[PDB]
Amino acid sequence: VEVLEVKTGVDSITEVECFLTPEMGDPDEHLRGFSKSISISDTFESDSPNRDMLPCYSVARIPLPNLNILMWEAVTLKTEVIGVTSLMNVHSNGQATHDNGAGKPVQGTSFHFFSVGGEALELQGVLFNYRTKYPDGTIFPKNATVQSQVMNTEHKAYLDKNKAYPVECWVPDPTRNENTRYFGTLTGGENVPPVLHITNTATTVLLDEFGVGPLCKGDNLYLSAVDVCGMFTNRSGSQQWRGLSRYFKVQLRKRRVK
Amino acid sequence: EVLEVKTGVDSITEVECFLTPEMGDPDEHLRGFSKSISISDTFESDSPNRDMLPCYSVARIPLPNLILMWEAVTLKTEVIGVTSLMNVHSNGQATHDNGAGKPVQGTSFHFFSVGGEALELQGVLFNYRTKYPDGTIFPKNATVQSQVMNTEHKAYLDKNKAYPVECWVPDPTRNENTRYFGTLTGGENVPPVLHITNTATTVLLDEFGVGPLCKGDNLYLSAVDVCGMFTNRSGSQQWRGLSRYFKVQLRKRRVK
Amino acid sequence: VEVLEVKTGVDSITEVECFLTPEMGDPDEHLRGFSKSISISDTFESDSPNRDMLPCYSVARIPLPNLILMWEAVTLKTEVIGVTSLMNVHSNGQATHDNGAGKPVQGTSFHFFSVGGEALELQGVLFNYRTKYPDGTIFPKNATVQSQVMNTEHKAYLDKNKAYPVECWVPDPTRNENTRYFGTLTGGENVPPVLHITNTATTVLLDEFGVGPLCKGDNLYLSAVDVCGMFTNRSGSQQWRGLSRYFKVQLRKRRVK
Amino acid sequence: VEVLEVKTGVDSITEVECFLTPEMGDPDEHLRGFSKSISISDTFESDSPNRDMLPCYSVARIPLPNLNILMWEAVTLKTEVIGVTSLMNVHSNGQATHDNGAGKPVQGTSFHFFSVGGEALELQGVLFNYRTKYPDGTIFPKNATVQSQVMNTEHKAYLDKNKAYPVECWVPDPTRNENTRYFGTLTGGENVPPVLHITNTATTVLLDEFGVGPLCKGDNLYLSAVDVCGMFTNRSGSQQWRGLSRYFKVQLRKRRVK
Amino acid sequence: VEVLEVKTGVDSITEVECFLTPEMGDPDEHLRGFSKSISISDTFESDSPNRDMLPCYSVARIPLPNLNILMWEAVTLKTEVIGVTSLMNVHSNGQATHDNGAGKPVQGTSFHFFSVGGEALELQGVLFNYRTKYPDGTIFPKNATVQSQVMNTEHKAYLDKNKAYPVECWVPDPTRNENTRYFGTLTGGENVPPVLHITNTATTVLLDEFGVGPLCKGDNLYLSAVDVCGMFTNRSGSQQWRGLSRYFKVQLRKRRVK
Ligand SMILES: CC(=O)N[C@H]1[C@H]([C@H](O)[C@H](O)CO)O[C@@](O)(C(=O)O)C[C@@H]1O
Ligand SMILES: CC(=O)N[C@H]1[C@H]([C@H](O)[C@H](O)CO)O[C@@](O)(C(=O)O)C[C@@H]1O
Ligand SMILES: CC(=O)N[C@H]1[C@H]([C@H](O)[C@H](O)CO)O[C@@](O)(C(=O)O)C[C@@H]1O
Ligand SMILES: [K+]
Ligand SMILES: [K+]
Ligand SMILES: [K+]
Repeated sequence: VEVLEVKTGVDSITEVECFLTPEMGDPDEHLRGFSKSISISDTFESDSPNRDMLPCYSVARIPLPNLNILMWEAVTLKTEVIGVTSLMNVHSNGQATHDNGAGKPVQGTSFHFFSVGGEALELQGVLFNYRTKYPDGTIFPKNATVQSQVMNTEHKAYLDKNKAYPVECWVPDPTRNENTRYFGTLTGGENVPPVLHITNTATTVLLDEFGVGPLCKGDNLYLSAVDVCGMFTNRSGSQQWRGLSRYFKVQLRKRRVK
Repeated sequence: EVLEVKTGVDSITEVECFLTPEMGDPDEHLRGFSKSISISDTFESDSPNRDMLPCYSVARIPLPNLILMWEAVTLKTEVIGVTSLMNVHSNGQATHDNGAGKPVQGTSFHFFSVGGEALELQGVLFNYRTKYPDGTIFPKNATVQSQVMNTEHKAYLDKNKAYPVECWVPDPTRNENTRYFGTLTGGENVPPVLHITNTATTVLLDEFGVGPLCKGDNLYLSAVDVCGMFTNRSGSQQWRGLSRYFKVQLRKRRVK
Repeated sequence: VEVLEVKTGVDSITEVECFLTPEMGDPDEHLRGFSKSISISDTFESDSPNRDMLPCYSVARIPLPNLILMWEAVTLKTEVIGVTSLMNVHSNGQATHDNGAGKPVQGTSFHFFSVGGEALELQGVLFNYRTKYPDGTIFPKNATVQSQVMNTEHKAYLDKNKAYPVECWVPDPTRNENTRYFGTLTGGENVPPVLHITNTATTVLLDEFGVGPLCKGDNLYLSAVDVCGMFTNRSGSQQWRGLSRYFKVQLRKRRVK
Repeated sequence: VEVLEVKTGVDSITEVECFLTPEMGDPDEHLRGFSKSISISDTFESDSPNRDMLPCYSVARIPLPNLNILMWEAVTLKTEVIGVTSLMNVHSNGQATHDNGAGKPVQGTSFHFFSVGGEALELQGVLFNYRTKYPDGTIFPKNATVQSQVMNTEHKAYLDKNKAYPVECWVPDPTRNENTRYFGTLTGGENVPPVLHITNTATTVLLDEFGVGPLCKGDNLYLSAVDVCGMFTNRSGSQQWRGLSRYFKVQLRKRRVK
Repeated sequence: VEVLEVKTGVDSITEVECFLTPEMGDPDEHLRGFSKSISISDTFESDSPNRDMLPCYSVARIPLPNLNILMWEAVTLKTEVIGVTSLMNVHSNGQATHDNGAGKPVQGTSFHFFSVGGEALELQGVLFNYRTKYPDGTIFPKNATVQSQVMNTEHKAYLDKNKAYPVECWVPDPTRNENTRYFGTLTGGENVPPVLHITNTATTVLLDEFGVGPLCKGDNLYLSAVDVCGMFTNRSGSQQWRGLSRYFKVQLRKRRVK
């Protein structure tokens, strides 16, 4: 792909705007945005998480206006987590911080992640415990060995399906993703406070050091996200992951390629 | 069609004010506080009383009567009364035997916006089965999808003491004519960190050099400043809020 | 006043250097820099703190060389003096755990300073409007429930030492055009003090038009609060601990009409 | 070396891309990336850690295209920790946060370190306790004295072997390392949260204040890392170090020297 | 003195490189870098710390090449705490974090300080408790009064001797020190985590707003430091300060003065 000039004229720019909903596991008809309560295996080899207990990566493939060689080039992103204030509900059968106190808020381990590319996000598998038995309906690292706990280059995938790729098994592959820009933060620890900023005044530029943004193959834009905000603690002490949706607004321009 | 800025004597004005918090005000002595928080016995029976729910604050400020429109260019803002949180002697729960009272701390939301029309809101519910109380304006026809995103839940922040903080956020798909800024810091032991200074200015211009344009010569200011919770001797906890200062500089802009 | 040109020449600059001591309550002859130990009221309505339990704003009015020309404050260097004293964890403190060192000063802090050409202007805000503030302090009068969020009756000048309780008053953002102020409240009973010292950091006091505070009557006003946190005694009782603040201000002569 | 001009043209640049795996101790065939459970000596004089309980520095010597005077000059680095999301496995034989709660995540003391150089990283030994008996198979400060607890200039070494130099005994020698760029952060304390950021948009420039990067002696590039993320607590309360792999991508150019 | 031009030519620059060891109290022949265990007086009045329980400021006076009017002007500083990874020894007579856990790492109150000057650092005394009895062998504020607890201007000194000036009763005097640059941070609290960064890529410029660095009177450079990293808790629960050495590299140039 030899990248040539940007087209100008009213015809030459478009914008994509949407929200990606979280895929936390949704253990029943009332619990969209939550996982199943977390249970702990008695040994590493008996770790066998249920599908509804595992947060997964969210992905949307967004069709763009048909171009054909011109390709749509992603230039800027505005993004934010939607519903941050819902975490102020400390009255809905939570565990009291102390006698007569309010409910404990969502807190603990979080992962906030987003990416914009001209093709599916490329993944590398890394396992906390290579003996974990991942459940039917998920897509997970296969032929796992003990080396999979640090780096096994067999574990390559594309984030090409929703509700499928568990967050804990997969990360962006830094050896690939030439045509994607990704950003993520893991903040670990059972008592970590969510710190969630919102504003409509912040923009991320998606251009690389050569002035080129992701180029959308087949006129498809790929957006991916994870927003595990922490865990909700019920009155009983049981804990569930809670996630939130992520807003994306991407500005694209037409670029000629050879 | 946004054209040139007017210059000269007549061409600039300034709005200054304070927005008071709306934390619930459970009796005649408790302005700035919510009712003590109670916890539902089950998830599906969540039913908070009105005076236990902090709400968004809003003020519509009339501007000098003027096509010209007032354009909001700069903002200075801060929380007013930060030091009041040093009152650790007013029947609080002692940190330990013979200790001082626990200060206000825990989950906070600090938010402000400036716009030329009402802030546009999107509803998101922690629990879609929460029964919100009479006197509040809340997401209607809630479904389980309301827990992550239900696009039916659209509203305007057009009334005080009405829109609960926990149900609503700025709608990022709208608000083209508003600039908003907010931070949620969650967790029961989070410390308030509150900065004051008269030397900091936020510029409200967009990337094209245009600020919010004030329709009908009105400026919209919105805020939430839930600072955390106060813990009483008994262990019961109430939200505590503070007022927010706004100073906005505006200039006359021609529009076609 | 029209602000005209800065005067130049050897004669045209001056410098003020001083320290402001903290006013934490000083409950006896050995406890300068500390408050009285904190007591908690039995009911919310009966809150009635003693004067020696209430830290106050510090202020100094500094006379400048006699001079229309006015002295214009241009820069500030400032820092908290005696930060290392907080390493004394061996003086009648409460042990962190069995056999452990004493708990250091920690918890709620307020660090504040201002430089102006007239007294700092204050606005009152009350945690609890039914608090009975003690004789010898200057506090918001005619308090109502609105005073818990905003009652514009409560206006004052920081014009006296050992008088204006920190917990009652903040800088009035609707005034103070001729002062620059800066403060941080860090609340919570376990927050760690984080105190930086250096002689290499300068704050510029000029506004967006390039004009600094202009000293009316050739007086410079400096104000400070440095409540570093609470010291916990062996018994568990807790006292506020404050420290002094250094100020160095550079000033220049400015013509006005 | 007198440093002269940079060569230009198609042939004048090369890139190195790889991952360094962590060397945390690997106490059995299922625990790659973990140390042995930590045990505590009764006294300073009886401190005698086993080899599998001691994380070590990772190092790779990467041969570069043969040049001969020209040398490869390292100019930029992209790096990130691989597998950050694996730390969201809070269901695999971990100690519950509280009754009925999720497993505690990896947390506590961490050391994140990386270096890029034109020769081996130079190390200086500093011991917490000079009377520690370091185990067979490790390379550790020899002839330790009480002065070794603060600075004993005898303890000089090169990071020239994997699985050998314990992290707790050695630091980069600030008095040397003119031909290396190193960066590290120790965050100590039993409850500190991991905060791990990932993105493919961040580059570190390796040039010094004269515009000169590490110069690769004998056409070898040396990459070194430690990423001790914290400790994993199992259900019994025992704690093990957990580490992760680090990705490196280094761009190099040819430089003439005299 | 009037500061005139900088000298140029290869003769005109010099460099000082050294390390300053910590002086934490060194309670016996095996505990270099540690204080004595910390004990607590029953009253303010009875506060009487042992010499070996009191960390002190470190100082080195470094002779420079003889000049004579020319003076050496200090222009840049690179500095680093040496041995940060030693704090990963959590297996040496430490108190377990919980049953079967690892040892508690060094944590709690820290003071990290350094200065570079052309004369001795000027100190001002401030006492936590003016009735504290400072021990024989230390140099402390004399004629203390209750005003010494906030500011007593009688308490002036020069940092002109090692193992002498206790950290807790002296600070840099901001009313003096025109010919020194100093930097320090106190982080207080019993559980605060050490956060220690190391790199050889960071330089501090020592020039003031007029482009003039410290001028070395009598061809002597003064380096001062404190690096109290926190406290080590042994198995009994007793606590000792732990310090580390600090590296300095200072670049100087010849300046003419009148
Ligand atoms: C948000 C919610 O629904 N919480 C409820 C949970 C979850 O439904 C399940 O744990 C999901 O797996 O179930 C409980 O029996 C429990 O574990 O204490 C009651 C609790 O009120
Ligand atoms: C600030 C305040 O008023 N605190 C009081 C509260 C609140 O009035 C209610 O909780 C409001 O809902 O009532 C108490 O009975 C309580 O809960 O312990 C006594 C306490 O002193
Ligand atoms: C630093 C100090 O002086 N501590 C003493 C305090 C204070 O003098 C008062 O609390 C001031 O109000 O008084 C005690 O009775 C206490 O409260 O435990 C004894 C303690 O030794
Ligand atoms: K690649
Ligand atoms: K839009
Ligand atoms: K060197």
